[PDB]
Amino acid sequence: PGMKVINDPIHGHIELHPLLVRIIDTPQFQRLRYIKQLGGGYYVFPGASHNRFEHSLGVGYLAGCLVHALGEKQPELQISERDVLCVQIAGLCHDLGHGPFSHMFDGRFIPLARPEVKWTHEQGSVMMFEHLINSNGIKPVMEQYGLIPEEDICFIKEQIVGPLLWPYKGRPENKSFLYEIVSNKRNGIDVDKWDYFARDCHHLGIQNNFDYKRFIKFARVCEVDNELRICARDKEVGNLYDMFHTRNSLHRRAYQHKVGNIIDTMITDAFLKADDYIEITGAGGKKYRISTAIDDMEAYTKLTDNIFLEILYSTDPKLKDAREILKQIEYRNLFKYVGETQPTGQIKIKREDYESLPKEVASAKPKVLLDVKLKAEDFIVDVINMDKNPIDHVSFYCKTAPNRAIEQLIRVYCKKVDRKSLYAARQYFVQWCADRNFTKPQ
Amino acid sequence: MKVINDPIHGHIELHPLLVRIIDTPQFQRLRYIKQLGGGYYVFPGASHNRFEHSLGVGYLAGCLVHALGEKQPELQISERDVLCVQIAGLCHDLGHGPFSHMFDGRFIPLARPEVKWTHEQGSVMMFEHLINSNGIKPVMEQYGLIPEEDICFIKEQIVGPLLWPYKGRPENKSFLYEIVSNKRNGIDVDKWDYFARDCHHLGIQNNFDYKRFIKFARVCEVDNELRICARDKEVGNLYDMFHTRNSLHRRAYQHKVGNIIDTMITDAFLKADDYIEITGAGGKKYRISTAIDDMEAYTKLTDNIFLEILYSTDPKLKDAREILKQIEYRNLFKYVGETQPTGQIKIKREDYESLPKEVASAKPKVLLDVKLKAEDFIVDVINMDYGMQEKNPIDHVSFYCKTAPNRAIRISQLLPEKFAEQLIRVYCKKVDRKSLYAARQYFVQWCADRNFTKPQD
Amino acid sequence: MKVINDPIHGHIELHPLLVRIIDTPQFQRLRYIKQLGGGYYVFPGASHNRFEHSLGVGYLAGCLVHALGEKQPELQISERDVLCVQIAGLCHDLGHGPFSHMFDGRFIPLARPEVKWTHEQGSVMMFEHLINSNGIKPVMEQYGLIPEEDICFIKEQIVGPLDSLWPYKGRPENKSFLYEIVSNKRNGIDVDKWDYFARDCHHLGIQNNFDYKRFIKFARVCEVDNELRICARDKEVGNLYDMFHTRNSLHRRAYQHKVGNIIDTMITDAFLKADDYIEITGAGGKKYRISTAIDDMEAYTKLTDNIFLEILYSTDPKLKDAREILKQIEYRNLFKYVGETQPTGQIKIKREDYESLPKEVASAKPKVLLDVKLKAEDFIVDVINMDYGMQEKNPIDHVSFYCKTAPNRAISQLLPEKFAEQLIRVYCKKVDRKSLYAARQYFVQWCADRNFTKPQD
Amino acid sequence: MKVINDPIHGHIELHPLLVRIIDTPQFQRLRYIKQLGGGYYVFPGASHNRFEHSLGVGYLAGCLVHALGEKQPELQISERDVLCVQIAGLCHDLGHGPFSHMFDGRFIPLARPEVKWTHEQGSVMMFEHLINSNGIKPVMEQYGLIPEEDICFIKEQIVGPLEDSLWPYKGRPENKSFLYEIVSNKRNGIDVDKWDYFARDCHHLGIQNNFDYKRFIKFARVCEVDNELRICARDKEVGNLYDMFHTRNSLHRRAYQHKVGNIIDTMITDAFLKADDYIEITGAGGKKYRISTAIDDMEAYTKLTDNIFLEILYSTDPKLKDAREILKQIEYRNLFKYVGETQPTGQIKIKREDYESLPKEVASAKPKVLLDVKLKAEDFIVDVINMDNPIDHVSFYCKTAPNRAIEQLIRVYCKKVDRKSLYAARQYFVQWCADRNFTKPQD
Ligand SMILES: Nc1nc2c(ncn2[C@H]2CC[C@@H](COP(=O)(O)OP(=O)(O)OP(=O)(O)O)O2)c(=O)[nH]1
Ligand SMILES: Nc1nc2c(ncn2[C@H]2CC[C@@H](COP(=O)(O)OP(=O)(O)OP(=O)(O)O)O2)c(=O)[nH]1
Ligand SMILES: Nc1nc2c(ncn2[C@H]2CC[C@@H](COP(=O)(O)OP(=O)(O)OP(=O)(O)O)O2)c(=O)[nH]1
Ligand SMILES: Nc1nc2c(ncn2[C@H]2CC[C@@H](COP(=O)(O)OP(=O)(O)OP(=O)(O)O)O2)c(=O)[nH]1
Ligand SMILES: Nc1nc2c(ncn2[C@H]2CC[C@@H](COP(=O)(O)OP(=O)(O)OP(=O)(O)O)O2)c(=O)[nH]1
Ligand SMILES: Nc1nc2c(ncn2[C@H]2CC[C@@H](COP(=O)(O)OP(=O)(O)OP(=O)(O)O)O2)c(=O)[nH]1
Ligand SMILES: Nc1nc2c(ncn2[C@H]2CC[C@@H](COP(=O)(O)OP(=O)(O)OP(=O)(O)O)O2)c(=O)[nH]1
Ligand SMILES: Nc1nc2c(ncn2[C@H]2CC[C@@H](COP(=O)(O)OP(=O)(O)OP(=O)(O)O)O2)c(=O)[nH]1
Ligand SMILES: [Fe+3]
Ligand SMILES: [Fe+3]
Ligand SMILES: [Fe+3]
Ligand SMILES: [Fe+3]
Ligand SMILES: [Mg+2]
Ligand SMILES: [Mg+2]
Ligand SMILES: [Mg+2]
Ligand SMILES: [Mg+2]
Repeated sequence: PGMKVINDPIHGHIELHPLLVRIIDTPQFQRLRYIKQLGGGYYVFPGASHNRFEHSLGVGYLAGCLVHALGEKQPELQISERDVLCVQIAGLCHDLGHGPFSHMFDGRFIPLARPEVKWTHEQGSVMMFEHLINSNGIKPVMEQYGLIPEEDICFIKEQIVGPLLWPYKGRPENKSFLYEIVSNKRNGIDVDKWDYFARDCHHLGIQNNFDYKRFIKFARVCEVDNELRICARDKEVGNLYDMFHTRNSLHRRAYQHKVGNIIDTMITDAFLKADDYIEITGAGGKKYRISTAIDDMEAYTKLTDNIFLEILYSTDPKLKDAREILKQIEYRNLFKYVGETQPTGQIKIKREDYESLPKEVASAKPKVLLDVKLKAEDFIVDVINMDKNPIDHVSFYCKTAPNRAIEQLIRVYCKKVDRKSLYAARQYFVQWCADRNFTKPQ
Repeated sequence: MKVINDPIHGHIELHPLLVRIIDTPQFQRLRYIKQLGGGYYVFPGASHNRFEHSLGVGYLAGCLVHALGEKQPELQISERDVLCVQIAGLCHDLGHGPFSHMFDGRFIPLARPEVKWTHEQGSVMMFEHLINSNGIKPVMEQYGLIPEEDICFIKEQIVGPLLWPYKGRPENKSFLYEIVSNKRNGIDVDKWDYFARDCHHLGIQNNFDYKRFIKFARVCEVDNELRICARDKEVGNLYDMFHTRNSLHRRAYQHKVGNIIDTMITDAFLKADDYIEITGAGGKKYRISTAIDDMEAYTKLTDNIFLEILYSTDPKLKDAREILKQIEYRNLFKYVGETQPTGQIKIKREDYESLPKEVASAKPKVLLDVKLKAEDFIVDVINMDYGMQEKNPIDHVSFYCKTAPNRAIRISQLLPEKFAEQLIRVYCKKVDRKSLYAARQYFVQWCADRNFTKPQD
Repeated sequence: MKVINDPIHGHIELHPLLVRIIDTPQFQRLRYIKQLGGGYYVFPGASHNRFEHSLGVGYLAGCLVHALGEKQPELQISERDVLCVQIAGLCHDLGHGPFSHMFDGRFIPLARPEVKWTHEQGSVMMFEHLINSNGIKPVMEQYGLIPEEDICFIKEQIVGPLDSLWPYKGRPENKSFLYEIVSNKRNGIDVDKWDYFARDCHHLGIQNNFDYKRFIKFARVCEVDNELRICARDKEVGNLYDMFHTRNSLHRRAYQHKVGNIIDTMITDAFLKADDYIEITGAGGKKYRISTAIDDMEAYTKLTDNIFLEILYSTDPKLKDAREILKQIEYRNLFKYVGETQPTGQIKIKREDYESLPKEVASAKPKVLLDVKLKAEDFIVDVINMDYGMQEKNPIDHVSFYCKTAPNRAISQLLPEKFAEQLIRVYCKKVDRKSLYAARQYFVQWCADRNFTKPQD
Repeated sequence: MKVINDPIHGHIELHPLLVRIIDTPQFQRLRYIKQLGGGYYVFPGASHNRFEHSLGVGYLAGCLVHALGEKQPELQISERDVLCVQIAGLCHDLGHGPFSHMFDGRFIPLARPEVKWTHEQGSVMMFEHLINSNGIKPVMEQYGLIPEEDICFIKEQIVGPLEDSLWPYKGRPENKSFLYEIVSNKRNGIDVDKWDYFARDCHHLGIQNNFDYKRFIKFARVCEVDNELRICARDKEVGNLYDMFHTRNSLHRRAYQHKVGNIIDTMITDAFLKADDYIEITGAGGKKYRISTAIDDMEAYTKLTDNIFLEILYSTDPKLKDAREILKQIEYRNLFKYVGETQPTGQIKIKREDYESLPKEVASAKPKVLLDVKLKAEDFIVDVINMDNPIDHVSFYCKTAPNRAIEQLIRVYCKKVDRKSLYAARQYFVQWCADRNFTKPQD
């Protein structure tokens, strides 16, 4: 069986089964070369040039390592070569659905452009994966290696987006542990996070003391509360604490960076101003816009970070408004940071209300008379989401007896950089916080 | 003063003047040009761009001058000098085009053989455009720079002298010209960065330590010229440098599939060249091969042109697109063989275009079952350093003693052999079993009458 | 199967047999002896003991055989061999005494000039004492070792052969490369040095540019003049140059430290003054003294750095003279430094003459005669050897390299000059301005009369 | 001025006054006491001693005062202050006994339950003894120190206020309050002492340390917080502090709280107790003290170091046979076996005075199904491990507007290693937990 070997800066040599190679070499997979992992992060962190493509190879690699390690150590689990491939394909394809600049796309842009629509890149990954297998005739290739397509493709989608009393149609309840590999949000520990923790740390120059190889050699499937779940050896606990500290550090230092997130709302603002005028040719030659390409995977296949440059380089005076914001990024005249607040206890601010937020802020009236008035378009309101002692939700096992177990941050920016426009914005913002019952700004 | 965190160097502090230069459309362009060109399509970690490389070299440039200045106040290194050395480091790669070395090393030679073009020339041109467009000269004067001398100094550090040849600095500061680009012994801050950075991204170990070497550098008189010298105990570090360089050339820059892919991208650019319009100065329209003539058009020419071609519906570009679609589907030119010009004169850029027809015209002894025209051949010339003959860089490094600084130590089989090479590879665009068989002996016969080495089996 | 975490080597996995040997009074004894002896009284970070160094050498020893055995199966390296190399690594320093090299390099020579003793000899004796006392031989057999072949192999790996006939009884000549692992006296490259270079550096805060992991990765056993020997890959030459400079740095900065050595002679002076009065109970209940404790391993087992505090804390008025010298160390009233000389182009001083030396200094005739004169008891003469009883050799000569394309066959004033020196220093026990002036003149005359080099100012 | 090369801090410069203080039997003593005590028997890199740690803290304390005095000359920081903070840094651990925290944390409570003893108290006593014994007061005066003003300040920095809501410190006025936050800060637990041993313990244990103290010192400022002058961090140095706290948590989890490490420290303690009666240390006036009584006289205590371990191990004396055999069990690596772990239930802390009673409570527990072995109190070891988010108790300041701010673990070991003794000890232990209402031991 002919394997491709890929040298990876994080995992070293990655061997790829011919089936994975066929899936990798499609316009739909190669597309991920053109989407930055951290999006606007790159404009803060010069080392963060990495793309979704290499990350996905990693997740596919690690996904395989874990199933195979489990299968070798516990043959009773009945893990087939068919299972290993399906877990690897899920690992490979879990991010197919991301759009330009990754989380900026499904996390801010689509909510702003089309508030009524519900879209996640996970939903995209399932759609794009379906599009991928159909477009490139993957089903025969699967059958050749013993995969049964209607049976397994379902499994794969479920590993990505979740169940489409045992909710899963792709595998029976006795293999339930397989669903904990690629995406696990019970305890938020999975091969996806293992790759991007190590890979972001590598490109951001942040210290990562978590050893994922250790964790995989010692992973075991044990019965917990009637349920088969992946468990860690008890003395790997110190390792787990290192993982959680690495994750916290990536969030405070990188994902939540004040300038990083500012720049991402600027790229978003430019997309919104370009949305009317940009045409992406989809299936049947129909034309979609940036916000609608998610509706058709053929158009969406051509929607990547390139759209940034398409806007930047364009001559069309209709795109002038979009273009000048991107030029603002280039010249580094950025939105200025007004303040930060949290919603107290309560309910989370929701994506469908994102569009409404700047108008709420501008409609606040601070109690001292202010001689500057600011429109709602003068404001940017940025909703940043986060996800306890995390070690309690991890299940462990003892060596001597295995098979036995033992959040919203809200920032506001102003497009006006002169002092008393900025002074005004501050007053709007503190007042808005007061009457929406948010925490009082520093 | 801005601080930028970098995975190779850690914290890079930037003087306000540098920040002014960096925050321009001409510098930010380098975010959109991959360092290793087609390398990325082989090494998934090699997503890095010219931008971060440039910040790095500007930073290393600064570290080295500053280190010398503190250890040797007699050198009379001014703060004016250090900023100039930093800007040169920062701007040395400004002239790179889409996919870096693919552009000036193959594409331009194929498109416009008559023209002589290096990205270094581009960097000097682009640096001028950056300064004029963004009014940097007043900002230079503000910080104590004299624009007409210092701008010359900076350009000279990049492309060399435009009987002491340099107009930008006198002969007593000559050692400053050894920092950004050193052509004698190839030891400079530019290589230190991309050695460290490429290794970081390729997952190849770099055993050269630049911090050690910078700590111990001195300027000493050697053959009545001021030169940067290494202390004697650094000999081991320099050998590691020369070996890291070899690994990078052999494992990465010369990678067979990587270079095939660079010829596919180039083949795509050529087939797209007539029909693509880039808007330059005075609203004039330029092509990919022509964008080098105007810095305003060239500012808009980056790797993006690959995707512009790939996503395009225009049927005039269908041919360019079909090659780029081939790369995505991973049906690539197939590799015929490799040969070297031993004892003969190495192939020159102006002759690259002619090479495929020589191959198609070879006429092998046996009758062929399939005939191949030159459309079908790709001939790739791979140079370590183009237009440089072979030198042992260890010779041109001067060392100094603990007990006798300020004077060099007076001056093997374990070093890398080859420091400037020419490799000639041939690929065939037809992938069927008997077309390829044809291509091989066309190639073997082609080698024979140019008296190149007989391809190994 | 125990794993022990180490700050230099990370995780060290220990075969049960090694653990069994380690968990004995004779091995745990090494916890109580400082690696650098008096170095600690100058380098506060140098708290490390023989114990952790020995685990390291055991670890590195195992790493190298395994790397050789796995890459070159033709060498037929057995599990029996790997264990024996590990035991040798672990036990090579068993024989060190209180404050390490102070003990066999100075104290014993001064106490018993007649005796020829090395700590390596000690290691052989202590290893024998260890295996007998703790019933290791059955445990050896249990794991596939043949005790009187292997114990012999292990001892020979430590102390050497017990003309040009093959001297080793423990292993045949086709495995000869095994004897190059723990102790290599031809080129001074072995796992012992690797560990303490890295370990001493770590505690002294000195940078270690030698990477042993790399060297082990690339090591091969090849043909050299009839002879099977461990060889380095050609690209590792830079790493070996770094090893030699680190060694030179450690020797110059730490082992030859002025105060460090003054303090070790003070401790020795204390031991001598205490030697008559301290009984250590050995085998058969017989009583041994500090200097005779080397005669019986049961007594020697209880002889560690502890003897320093025993003397210091003692009430016995017999011990007051010894005690007072150790107390002067605490108060930092030390022997004062007179000067340094070398026996260049002369015959080097031998251990059996050490005691005679102060008498020679005190008997020199300095004159112009001075109003102060000194007895021999007022002088301390310190002989500092890089390698004792070893001729000056350049070690890169005697290292063989190999080429990739010829996997098996073997193929410098940028290097340290210095590989075997004798340094002779003189201290004076009297601290007044005029005695000190007198002692200098005695010393300068003594140098002249032995035709050693003239003391500097 | 002497320079000392140190593997953690690089070159450390020592003022002549400090050198005078260092070169005494009372300070040099710390060369003979392991930082991590029994830790060395688990972690071979942990050979470091109190001596080098104290130089470090003396060095860092100085770096911080000097950085403050220079960036804020309005703050009144004199050279007299800088020297006094350095001495406090230098001498803060003078009071540690054999194997450090084993001595004051377990041994002394077991030997003399009635006595209240901390090594910080020792440090103050030993420091007084150091200055008197060696004639340090004149030397202080040469360099501008006033001995009974300053000695008081130095002691206060170490043991805290000696003798409510008034300003408790006599050694410095309240406008110097920030000085008392440098060497020892109980309030928020961030000081030069921890910085040193976090970095030093990590270096010797091979644990990665991401906290950079040098940056933190560069950005430190004194600001007004609630009536009070206090040391503050620049606001986005918050990230550095999180790394410090992660290092602290890791060191407690991987090292200080290590199972075998602590077990061996109870074995050393058990040997000391059985040796206590018979060992004589000569104190002042030729008076003889015991291991446990040496804390009562600093001249005796001066000669009490890790050496006492070997004195026992090497002794021929048959009264010491019991002590010697325990230490021999350590050497042969036959160790007390781990029975279980529990935590006391809400609020209540087991107190040092009651430690002795704990093995007898356990042994007197009535496990309810009856078992074939009975165990004495001497068969049990009860080990109480005390813990020394945190960002809320740190005060920060803004760059643009500085001046203004923005449990217990209980383990049980059994000394008899035969299998069914262990089954028994387990049942004694689970039951003891039950009727003292501690958390139920995991299975
Ligand atoms: N100016 C600039 N900074 C960069 C770039 N890439 C990374 N950085 C680093 C430097 C600081 C950080 C962002 O700095 P900004 O220029 O956004 O500074 P700011 O915080 O918006 O403005 P200010 O510093 O005035 O508050 O990211 C770049 O291309 N230009
Ligand atoms: N700025 C921003 N960051 C986000 C958003 N959602 C998540 N992040 C941060 C938190 C984690 C990090 C990566 O997200 P995931 O944990 O989903 O990892 P991923 O591999 O990128 O996502 P997935 O595999 O689900 O596509 O990015 C968002 O909407 N906006
Ligand atoms: N197939 C493939 N390989 C990749 C990719 N990215 C990196 N690589 C690595 C693995 C193999 C190497 C390129 O080799 P190819 O797969 O093109 O193989 P080839 O030698 O050209 O043809 P073949 O092996 O089919 O005979 O680079 C990718 O997207 N697809
Ligand atoms: N594919 C390809 N690679 C090249 C060519 N010329 C050089 N290379 C390889 C060998 C070294 C590396 C570039 O080294 P340079 O010293 O030119 O460094 P650079 O930073 O890329 O360019 P600059 O000289 O402008 O700094 O890329 C070429 O024409 N084509
Ligand atoms: N004084 C002293 N120095 C130490 C100690 N530990 C390490 N050192 C370093 C500092 C200097 C070196 C020993 O130098 P000494 O002060 O003993 O000798 P010196 O340098 O000639 O000092 P001086 O000229 O004052 O006598 O070792 C210590 O405990 N006391
Ligand atoms: N002070 C002193 N230093 C010595 C003497 N002999 C050697 N040294 C220095 C030079 C090297 C360093 C260690 O020497 P070794 O190579 O013997 O190494 P070791 O590991 O200490 O002992 P062994 O050879 O038994 O392993 O100590 C001596 O007699 N006195
Ligand atoms: N045996 C032994 N282990 C050591 C030494 N130094 C460090 N270690 C490490 C290796 C294992 C770790 C724990 O010690 P042990 O394994 O002896 O104790 P344990 O693990 O509780 O005993 P066990 O697992 O055999 O019941 O300590 C040493 O000198 N001897
Ligand atoms: N075994 C044991 N460890 C302890 C005890 N108290 C604290 N520890 C651990 C946790 C932190 C580490 C050092 O604590 P300290 O903050 O006291 O630091 P120190 O330098 O050792 O002592 P000091 O407070 O006098 O400076 O030792 C104890 O009572 N027993
Ligand atoms: Fe992902
Ligand atoms: Fe460059
Ligand atoms: Fe050794
Ligand atoms: Fe302390
Ligand atoms: Mg291939
Ligand atoms: Mg900024
Ligand atoms: Mg164990
Ligand atoms: Mg001295």
